[PDB]
Amino acid sequence: AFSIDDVAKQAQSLAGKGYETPKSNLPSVFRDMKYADYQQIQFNHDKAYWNNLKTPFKLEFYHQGMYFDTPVKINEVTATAVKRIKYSPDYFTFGDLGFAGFKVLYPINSKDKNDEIVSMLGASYFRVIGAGQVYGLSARGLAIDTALPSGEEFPRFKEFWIERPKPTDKRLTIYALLDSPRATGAYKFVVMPGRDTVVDVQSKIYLRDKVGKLGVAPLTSMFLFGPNQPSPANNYRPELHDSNGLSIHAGNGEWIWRPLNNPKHLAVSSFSMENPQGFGLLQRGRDFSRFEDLDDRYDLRPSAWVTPKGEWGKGSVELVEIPTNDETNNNIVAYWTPDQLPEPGKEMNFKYTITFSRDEDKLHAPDNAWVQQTRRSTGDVKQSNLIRQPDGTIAFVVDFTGAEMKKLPEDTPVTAQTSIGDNGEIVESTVRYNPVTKGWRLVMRVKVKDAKKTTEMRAALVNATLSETWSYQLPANE
Amino acid sequence: AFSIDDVAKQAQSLAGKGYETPKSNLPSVFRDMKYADYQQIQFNHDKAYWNNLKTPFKLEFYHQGMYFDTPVKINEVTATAVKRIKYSPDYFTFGDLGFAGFKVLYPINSKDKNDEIVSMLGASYFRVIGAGQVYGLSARGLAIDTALPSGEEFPRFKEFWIERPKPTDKRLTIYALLDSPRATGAYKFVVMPGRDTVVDVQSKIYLRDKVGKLGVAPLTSMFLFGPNQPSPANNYRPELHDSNGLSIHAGNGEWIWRPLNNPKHLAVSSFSMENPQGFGLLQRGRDFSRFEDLDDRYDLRPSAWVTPKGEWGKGSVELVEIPTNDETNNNIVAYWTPDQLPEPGKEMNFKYTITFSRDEDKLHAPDNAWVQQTRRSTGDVKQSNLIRQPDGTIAFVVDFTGAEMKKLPEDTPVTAQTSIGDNGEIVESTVRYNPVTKGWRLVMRVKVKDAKKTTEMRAALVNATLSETWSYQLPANE
Ligand SMILES: OC[C@H]1O[C@@H](O[C@H]2[C@H](O[C@H]3[C@H](O[C@H]4[C@H](O[C@H]5[C@H](O[C@H]6[C@H](O[C@H]7[C@H](O[C@H]8[C@H](O[C@H]9[C@H](O[C@H]%10[C@H](O[C@H]%11[C@H](O[C@H]%12[C@H](O[C@H]%13[C@H](O[C@H]%14[C@H](O[C@H]%15[C@H](O[C@@H]%16[C@@H](O)[C@H](O)[C@@H](CO)O[C@H]%16O)O[C@H](CO)[C@@H](O)[C@@H]%15O)O[C@H](CO)[C@@H](O)[C@@H]%14O)O[C@H](CO)[C@@H](O)[C@@H]%13O)O[C@H](CO)[C@@H](O)[C@@H]%12O)O[C@H](CO)[C@@H](O)[C@@H]%11O)O[C@H](CO)[C@@H](O)[C@@H]%10O)O[C@H](CO)[C@@H](O)[C@@H]9O)O[C@H](CO)[C@@H](O)[C@@H]8O)O[C@H](CO)[C@@H](O)[C@@H]7O)O[C@H](CO)[C@@H](O)[C@@H]6O)O[C@H](CO)[C@@H](O)[C@@H]5O)O[C@H](CO)[C@@H](O)[C@@H]4O)O[C@H](CO)[C@@H](O)[C@@H]3O)O[C@H](CO)[C@@H](O)[C@@H]2O)[C@H](O)[C@@H](O)[C@@H]1O
Ligand SMILES: OC[C@H]1O[C@@H](O[C@H]2[C@H](O[C@H]3[C@H](O[C@H]4[C@H](O[C@H]5[C@H](O[C@H]6[C@H](O[C@H]7[C@H](O[C@H]8[C@H](O[C@H]9[C@H](O[C@H]%10[C@H](O[C@H]%11[C@H](O[C@H]%12[C@H](O[C@H]%13[C@H](O[C@H]%14[C@H](O[C@H]%15[C@H](O[C@@H]%16[C@@H](O)[C@H](O)[C@@H](CO)O[C@H]%16O)O[C@H](CO)[C@@H](O)[C@@H]%15O)O[C@H](CO)[C@@H](O)[C@@H]%14O)O[C@H](CO)[C@@H](O)[C@@H]%13O)O[C@H](CO)[C@@H](O)[C@@H]%12O)O[C@H](CO)[C@@H](O)[C@@H]%11O)O[C@H](CO)[C@@H](O)[C@@H]%10O)O[C@H](CO)[C@@H](O)[C@@H]9O)O[C@H](CO)[C@@H](O)[C@@H]8O)O[C@H](CO)[C@@H](O)[C@@H]7O)O[C@H](CO)[C@@H](O)[C@@H]6O)O[C@H](CO)[C@@H](O)[C@@H]5O)O[C@H](CO)[C@@H](O)[C@@H]4O)O[C@H](CO)[C@@H](O)[C@@H]3O)O[C@H](CO)[C@@H](O)[C@@H]2O)[C@H](O)[C@@H](O)[C@@H]1O
Repeated sequence: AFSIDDVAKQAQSLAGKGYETPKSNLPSVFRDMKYADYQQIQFNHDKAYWNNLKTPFKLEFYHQGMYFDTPVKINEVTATAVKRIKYSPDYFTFGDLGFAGFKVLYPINSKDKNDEIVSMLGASYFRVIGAGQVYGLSARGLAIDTALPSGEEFPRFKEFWIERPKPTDKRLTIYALLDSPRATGAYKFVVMPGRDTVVDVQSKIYLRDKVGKLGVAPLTSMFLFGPNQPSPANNYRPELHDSNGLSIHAGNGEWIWRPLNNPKHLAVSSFSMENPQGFGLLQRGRDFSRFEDLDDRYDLRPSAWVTPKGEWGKGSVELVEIPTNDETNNNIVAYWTPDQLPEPGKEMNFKYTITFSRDEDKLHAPDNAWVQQTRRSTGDVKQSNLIRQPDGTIAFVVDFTGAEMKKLPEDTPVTAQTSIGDNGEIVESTVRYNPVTKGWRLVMRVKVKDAKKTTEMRAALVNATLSETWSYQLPANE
Repeated sequence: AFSIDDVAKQAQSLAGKGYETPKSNLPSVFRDMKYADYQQIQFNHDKAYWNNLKTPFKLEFYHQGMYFDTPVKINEVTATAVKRIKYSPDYFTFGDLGFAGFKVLYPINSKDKNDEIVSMLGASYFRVIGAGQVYGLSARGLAIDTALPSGEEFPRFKEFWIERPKPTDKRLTIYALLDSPRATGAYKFVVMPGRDTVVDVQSKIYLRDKVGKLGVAPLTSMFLFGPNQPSPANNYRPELHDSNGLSIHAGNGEWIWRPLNNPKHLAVSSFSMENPQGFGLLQRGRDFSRFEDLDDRYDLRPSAWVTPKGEWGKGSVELVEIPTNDETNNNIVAYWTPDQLPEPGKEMNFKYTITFSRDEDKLHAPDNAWVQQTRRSTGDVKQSNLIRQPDGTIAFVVDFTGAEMKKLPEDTPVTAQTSIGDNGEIVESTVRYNPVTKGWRLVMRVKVKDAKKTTEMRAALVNATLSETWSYQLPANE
């Protein structure tokens, strides 16, 4: 009955007309709120949608506040009707504005507890979690001109339709209409809560005008510090980040792992390929000892893996790393950016799944080893007297692990194929067996010729390829 | 037949005569050796003592080299004889000097592998390990004038007698004669290899002249950096130390835990008491993730716990912390120093056990919680906008755990009784439940008034005492 086509015709139609700028009529008392103040507004769980039905799903809504200062329209779809969900203040306690966004609840952790699984709130952003997870990185519907000096353009999901589920349904269907100065689109999301929460996405996109850069299936995260770039000041937390790497499964079948930085200057990195097999911002390594944060539980925050359905043609998986002095800034972005876009008006179809998981092993081929961690260190040489003498190099300790690598005999003759750009020199490239992890450790020591330039390096473990490619960048002014 | 009395009469007799300075006739080629060079000398395992007997014990010997440049005499005791073990170069390959010291082998880890359990080498030092352990901290027979500006005096074990074991014996008996400018002594060690290796010690000590300070049952270790005092430079190792705290079981029954520092200036700390119940340099926290060192395995290095037999009267358990830029210096010392020593010639009896273990829980009363770790951090206040704003305080995150604490209901109302010296002010003293550890976490934030003075603080968890006392010192110029 109702389908993506219904929403695509609105999108098609919006693309053919001048963009209408949303206008805020939000009172100052709400717009001026900071996060802590925004908490004063809570939803009345007695008024949650589907409270009268035998579904484990429920729908709750956000009030406008902070920079969430334009309304979105929300519709329920039934077998027989599309019904606007009417706004009311009586959905909230505060101790015709319109909803800011919505969330979905489901007993994903405990049978008699309705826990959040999806949050759609801000622009075209959503956050998703599976069982035992805590909200971390975000996804968007679309990105336009991300990292361009001209200024990024942020689409919004301005309207939603949410199908009322049947009592036995284990998935939830959501449609969204996207509008942005130079683009519109129609989105069908099928959400499947589980150990992982999986989101099936179909999109239909239309430019209203030409753009510098489109970013398809965007992910947005945060990296403040980690063992590859330790906290400049003492912190009880060894690490702080919603993600620690970009994993790519290339067109050509190579696995690439780019550990994240919090750089001094904006860094955009393009992995140019044809027909990407997948990409994800991953949180690899979940021992609580790596984080020690009892409030935000970064150890419990998901990885997100994007899997295209079909051939996305020629473009790049692009990473954006933004300087931040704190964790409140989303300083990591990843997307697919097509090399060539169509003329305005012409429809682009993108189909993909997003998997939100804490099983990074499952987000990787079992016959291909992967980097558990990248530890930076002062490069040294142990003297005859056992004193470790610094020699001016930087050292990277890169531990590989894997479902198949953890199985290999200790005596397996593993070596490293490495490379470095011109601003750097590899002094040492050693591989040894790690009997604690059943994996293999690479130690790479490098001299930087000019600290004021970027240095890029690559490494993989081979017998005679066993591992993904560690693709590391050492930011200028590090 | 043979007993400690045999050795005590030699000791008694040496104390009544002028001290004879040992003389080195070691060739330059050996004295000039650094550790790596000293390795060139290996013992011929075919010539190990007791190779002709049905004992799991074996005895091997060290060649002189480095600063091990005076001989020690070694004797075997049998039922019928004391026999000098004759020196020979044919005990070694090099690819009448006399032995430098000896080691004991035993199948403590694997049934057909003779692994080291005891090393007696250098002055009056020995190192001991149980099953699955790697050599770490040391013990001595005695310490004299440790940390005194006049200069420490180092006794040596100049002669040893080692009882030949019966085939079924699970212990080994060793006697040693101690000589030092101003003191002599006789030592019986009974070594019991196990999961822990336990050393039963009887000593008889005689001063040849008055001394500034005697140190009974000394332990010697090393602390380079840890989470309470993180590596000033990037290191892949989160921590590096053979020990991370002094545990005291006081005369009065209090448990005290003093986390170690690598200070900028010599720090001596005295815990004055009567009838100490025990003390030990402990390595608390053995996840490999804390160390990451595959060469030296600090995670596998023992704790040593000293248990007096009898009442040692009035004195102090004393800790000495020495500045070091590297791990090769033994910059941690602990001992019992009597308040009052007898006149020279008069015999002092000290009986005690040393337990070398990796079960720190077993080195502590089950009804008393203990500090798993002390993490230093920049003190901050989270703002309304979730940004953590530094306020100029230093924060200590102190996690408690325990066989009984891990059992307590989460809702148990645990609070902290704390205190600080005059150079400091406690701004925050918070206790929360740690659901990952089943323990409780203390966060203490303090302002230092003068960074150029030492600051001391104490804290314990109480219901209405649950924990040992965390006795922390913040070194001047930290
Ligand atoms: O019944 C029974 C019982 O119960 C109980 O209880 C219980 C429970 O239960 C319950 C349940 O619960 C649940 C839970 O809950 C919880 C909660 O939760 C929640 C959550 O919260 C959280 C939070 O979150 C938050 C967030 O955060 C985040 C973030 O991120 C984010 C973001 O934000 C941001 C932003 O963004 C934006 C964007 O941006 C972009 C950009 O752009 C920009 C630009 O930029 C540029 C640059 O520039 C720069 C700037 O910016 C700056 O400013 C400067 C200065 O500095 O700098 C510079 O540089 O530049 C560059 C170069 O040049 C460029 O390129 C760029 O562009 O800028 C501009 C300016 O100029 C601007 O404007 C713009 O914007 O860009 C970039 C690039 O591209 C990118 O990347 C970015 O992105 O933008 C856009 C457009 O516009 C927008 O839209 C956005 O917004 O930004 C800012 C700045 O800008 C910042 O600030 C921020 O931050 O956002 C987004 C969107 O929205 C998102 O997505 C994201 O996420 O951050 C971080 C990262 O970084 C992360 O990490 C975080 O997380 O945030 C937001 C806002 O604010 C909010 O909204 C939220 O909220 O978080 C925290 C922390 O972490 C945590 O803690 C929390 O938690 O949330 C959610 C939502 O999301 C909700 O839903 C939830 O609810 O919480 C609470 C506390 O509070 C608690 O309490 C609770 O619990 O949960 C769980 C899970 O987890 C579950 O499971 C559960 O279930 O619930 C239910 C329902 O309700 C009920 O029923 C129940 O009850 O449970 C539990 C468990 O189990 C238990 O325990 C309990 O017990 C009770 O009590 C009783 O009674 C009962 O009985
Ligand atoms: O058969 C089958 C198969 O097998 C195979 O193989 C296998 C195997 O098997 C086998 C077995 O094996 C085994 C193993 O083995 C191994 C080995 O092992 C070994 C070991 O080694 C190790 C090492 O060790 C070493 C050591 O080290 C250590 C150290 O410590 C020590 C010490 O040292 C030090 C010194 O000390 C001294 C003292 O000092 C004191 C002081 O005083 C001083 C003064 O001071 C002052 C100050 O001042 C300062 C100065 O000093 C400076 O200089 C400056 C400048 O800077 O500064 C300043 O400041 O001041 C202050 C304030 O003012 C004051 O207070 C002070 O006083 O000064 C002066 C000057 O002026 C001076 O003079 C003086 O001295 O004081 C303080 C205070 O009180 C104190 O504390 C201190 O103490 O002093 C004294 C008197 O004089 C002396 O005596 C001493 O010496 O010092 C120096 C400086 O001074 C330094 O440098 C040094 O370092 O020492 C002591 C004594 O001796 C001891 O006790 C200790 O320990 O260090 C650290 C700490 O720190 C530690 O940690 C370490 O450890 O060292 C030594 C010397 O050098 C040597 O001797 C040794 O050796 O270590 C390393 C590292 O860690 C390691 O790595 C190694 O390992 O050793 C042992 C012995 O001990 C032996 O025995 C053994 O053997 O190793 C190798 C490698 O190499 C390997 O390879 C092997 O493996 O083991 C295990 C266990 O672990 C076992 O289990 C096993 O069994 O064996 C058998 C038999 O042989 C056979 O049979 C078999 O075969 O097994 C394995 C496992 O299972 C496997 O894997 C394999 O495979 C094969 O191959 C095949 O073929 C076959 O088939």
